[PDB]
Amino acid sequence: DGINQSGDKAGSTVYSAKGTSLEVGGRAEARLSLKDGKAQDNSRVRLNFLGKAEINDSLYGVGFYEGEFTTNDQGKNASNNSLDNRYTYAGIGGTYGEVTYGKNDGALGVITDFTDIMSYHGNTAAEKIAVADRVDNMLAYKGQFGDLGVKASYRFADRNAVDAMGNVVTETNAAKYSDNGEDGYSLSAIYTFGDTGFNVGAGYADQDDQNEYMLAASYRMENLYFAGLFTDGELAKDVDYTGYELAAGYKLGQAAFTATYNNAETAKKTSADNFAIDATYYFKPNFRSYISYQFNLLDSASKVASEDELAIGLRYDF
Amino acid sequence: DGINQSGDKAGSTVYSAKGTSLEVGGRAEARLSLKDGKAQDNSRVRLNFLGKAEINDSLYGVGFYEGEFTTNDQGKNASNNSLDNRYTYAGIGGTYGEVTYGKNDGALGVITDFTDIMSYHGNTAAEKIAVADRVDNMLAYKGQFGDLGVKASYRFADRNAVDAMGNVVTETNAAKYSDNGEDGYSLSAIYTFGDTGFNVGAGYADQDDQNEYMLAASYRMENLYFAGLFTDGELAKDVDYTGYELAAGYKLGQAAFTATYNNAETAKKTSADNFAIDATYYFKPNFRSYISYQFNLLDSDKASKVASEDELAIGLRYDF
Amino acid sequence: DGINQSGDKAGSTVYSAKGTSLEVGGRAEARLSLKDGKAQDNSRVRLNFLGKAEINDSLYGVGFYEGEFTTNDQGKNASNNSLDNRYTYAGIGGTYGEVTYGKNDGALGVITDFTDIMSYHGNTAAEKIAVADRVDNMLAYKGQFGDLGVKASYRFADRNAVDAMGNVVTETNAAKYSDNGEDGYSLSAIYTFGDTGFNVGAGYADQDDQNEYMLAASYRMENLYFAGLFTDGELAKDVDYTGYELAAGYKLGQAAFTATYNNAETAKKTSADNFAIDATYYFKPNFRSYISYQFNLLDASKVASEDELAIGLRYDF
Repeated sequence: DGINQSGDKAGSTVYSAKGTSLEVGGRAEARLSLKDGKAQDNSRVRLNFLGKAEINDSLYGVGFYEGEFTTNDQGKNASNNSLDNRYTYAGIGGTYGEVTYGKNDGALGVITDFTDIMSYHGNTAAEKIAVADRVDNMLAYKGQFGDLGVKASYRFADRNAVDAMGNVVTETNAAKYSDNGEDGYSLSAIYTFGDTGFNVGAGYADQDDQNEYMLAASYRMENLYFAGLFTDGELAKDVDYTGYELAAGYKLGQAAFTATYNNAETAKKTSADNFAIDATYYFKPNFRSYISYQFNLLDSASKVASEDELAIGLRYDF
Repeated sequence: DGINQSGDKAGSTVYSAKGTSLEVGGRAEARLSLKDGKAQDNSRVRLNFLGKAEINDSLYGVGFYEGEFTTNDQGKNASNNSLDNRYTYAGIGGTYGEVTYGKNDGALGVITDFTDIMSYHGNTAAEKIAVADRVDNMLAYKGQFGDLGVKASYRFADRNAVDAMGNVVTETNAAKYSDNGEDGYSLSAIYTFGDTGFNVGAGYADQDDQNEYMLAASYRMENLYFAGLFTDGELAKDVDYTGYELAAGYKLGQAAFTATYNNAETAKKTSADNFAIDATYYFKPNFRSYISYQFNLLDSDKASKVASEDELAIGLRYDF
Repeated sequence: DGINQSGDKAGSTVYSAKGTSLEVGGRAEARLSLKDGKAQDNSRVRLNFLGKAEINDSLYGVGFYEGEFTTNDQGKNASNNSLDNRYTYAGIGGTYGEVTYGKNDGALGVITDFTDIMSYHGNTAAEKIAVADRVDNMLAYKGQFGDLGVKASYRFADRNAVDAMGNVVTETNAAKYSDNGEDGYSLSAIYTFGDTGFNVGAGYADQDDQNEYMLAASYRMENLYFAGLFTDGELAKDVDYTGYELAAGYKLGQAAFTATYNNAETAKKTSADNFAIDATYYFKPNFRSYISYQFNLLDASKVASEDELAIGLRYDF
């Protein structure tokens, strides 16, 4: 929402009665991708259901689901069984923040959000490890204390069943329970400096052989926005990752224009090097069109890995 | 909707404010199929979500999703992951019609609608190629100007990633992008002769090695409906297709009765020859029952025993 | 679902006009399972849609869908295509009860509901064969006539297409239609004894080489509840199954406390032996938390005998 143009918007209230509400939201987002003059339909629908029940003025319960649905006809009127259950959680919140269990966001998304401002492109050099991103078996916390926003998460290792040598098997055939070692945590903080338009952010995450930190800053004036983000860590034992993003935005009437630069290195070789620009027209707050171009600055990476991309989108938010 | 009894009904408005509306629709449709005395559960649920944002009095935006959900227990309380994302589109519309991108109908369904009036059977001799039917990677247009309805669609070929010999592979193993050559288009027009009861329609489509035209006409007056449909084309290199449908319908009170004859030939051999009849009772606009029988006129001189079998269907349909 | 805590609650009316209504229901149910100190995310969402069209005072139609959605990331932000279409039916009801076709409950769940009162655990020694449980290609009936509740179902065998030697093949290759022999039926009765707080229940089912009956009784009085359930039958040719279950419940304010003993024997070997206890707190009718512990008394693999702690938070849509 807002400057994070690709993010979900709040849904429509379909039931409300007695501090209890049901909001149905999501989107129908038509997306045409053009690479080497060849089209791919990257359209997606999301459907989401957010229930909130006020328990008292200090406390509320929440439930949330979101699914994403796509097609891949390849030229036939095919049956398309493409579903991703993006979110499945319940939680409790109040004046001291909100805590959930189930698949939900970890702490670093609101840091990557400093530079993730484009309708389609961008966010290519800010890889989030699972516990920092969105993942199940996870306790997720968010709170806002004046000008300070904090998020945190803690993921449990997933239970599995193993034989007497440690091979993973069906429970019926197992000798004992073990786990996959995929416990982890994430933490972030954002400080908004009053009404100045200046925000800073930082965070960290760790999960088995993966770890990272992030630093960001942004400055918002009346119709202009600037931001930078830095990520550094390991994606595996002896696989370094470092990424940098810059973002700029300008708003003119109902239109928003953005540009980003994204550069990442994986194992000390460049893995992303993108300059992208876009334009997004808001007819209404829930109906928009956009056009975006990614200059892919990798070159002879493979031919396919170095191709530029044009994207054209029409987005309706439920 | 309406005379196209198997089609969706408009949904229920659940939200309407600030120039935005949300309609939730779909169906829960219980369907027992009996062939050679043997029962198959053909029940299906649809759920759909239609969003409309009024921009000004001659402009609006739309978003639409429809999913179909079924079971196939085969005698066990099974876990059933059966989903078909039937429609996923967004569009912009207004005085000059509506255009969408994403999986949506092409132009010929409104032509097949002339004879596709039964609750379960019919529509067996009017095959639509993908771009004419419903398919993704497609821009789809529809407009109604007085008594003239027009539709058009254009589908792009799908990009793929290939190796040095053109075999489709993952993007990491690929030498280059290519495409599948599945571009195409469709077009149609329907003229409704105001209150006379007469309608005429035609259309055309073309996609890769397939093409077809359709012609149709109908008469509706005072609870009676008659129609005919002709389709002719090619479904592949060296595979002609010609189909004929006739339809008649009668509405009495809350009941609707229909009959269709459908005859198709594929590569100059009869591939469908069906006479079907049905009765549908509308308890309420969104709750109905029906019974239907298809007399399959194919026989052992032209088709296998299974391909030649008749079908009884019994349904109960609730529309959300 | 009242005392049957793990069951669905009625949904929220999003549309209502002229005796036609649409309810959107379901849950978002966060569930952490801990065994031998190791955690599993058993969280689930349900989404459901119930349409009802009053036709007259004594007649209505219904349509229902429910899906269940889960994740299994295993430590990655995975794409999760996990969907179970639990219910897909339409029906007609009124004075003489309600009849449906499409995937819906058979007759025995209202009997297992005598002791299936826990938030998470319980219902481990009351196996229901498909026709008695929930399955498609089935006609389902329910009706209440004063203090007598009845349910019944009949399942057709599923048609298939076979070659000339009986092997299942695709229709285009087939010689004839056949079926898989999965026809079956179920029946059950519950009698409420007037104003006494006592109910008794019985039912039975049969489907191919599986059959069973169940007997149950319950007492409900003044924030307390007790019940028993017995199940006996066959899960396959020469494969016996016997189960029993005891349950107790106590309600104090917004809190409900339950305990169950469940013991089942499959082919004359103990296959479930569980004592569970829990506590559920209803903050609001549609938001609850719970905690539950299952003492697994089997000691036969180490894994098969492990206890479980569950913690839940449940939002009902």
